[PDB]
Amino acid sequence: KVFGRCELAAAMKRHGLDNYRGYSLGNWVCAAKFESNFNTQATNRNTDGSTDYGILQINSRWWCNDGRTPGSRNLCNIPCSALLSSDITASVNCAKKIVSDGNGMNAWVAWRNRCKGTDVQAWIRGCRL
Ligand SMILES: [Cl-]
Ligand SMILES: [Cl-]
Ligand SMILES: [Cl-]
Repeated sequence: KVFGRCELAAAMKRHGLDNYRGYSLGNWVCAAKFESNFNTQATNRNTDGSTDYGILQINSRWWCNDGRTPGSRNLCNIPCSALLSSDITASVNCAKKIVSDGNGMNAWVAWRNRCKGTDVQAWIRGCRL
C-alpha cells in the first residue's frame, strides 16, 4: 500500500507513534517519506546481506527474521514480511522498540541525514489529525 501523507500521519497517530520517545509526528512521517516514499512494500538489500523492510525500512540484521541474514537477531519477534503489510501495526510496534534502543531516531540514517533539524512539522501541515 502506498499511503498518502496525511493518511500515514493519521495511522501513525492512531498507533501511538505521535511524540513517542519525544519524536513528533512530523519526524516519523519525514522518516517514512525518505525511507520508503510511504510504500509499505518497499524492500532494499544492504551490502552486509541484510534487508530493510516496509514503510520505515526496518533492518533484518537486528529487528526481524527473514531466514537469509546470517548471524542476525529478531528483536521485534516478527517475520520481516509482517513489515510489508497494508496494516502498519507491526512496523509501528517494532519502530517503538528501535527508537528506544539508545540512539533515538538516529537509528534511521535517512532521518539523521534528511529530517533531523529540519522543519518536520511541514510533513503534517494541513492534516486533519
Ligand atoms: Cl511535527
Ligand atoms: Cl536469518
Ligand atoms: Cl541518507
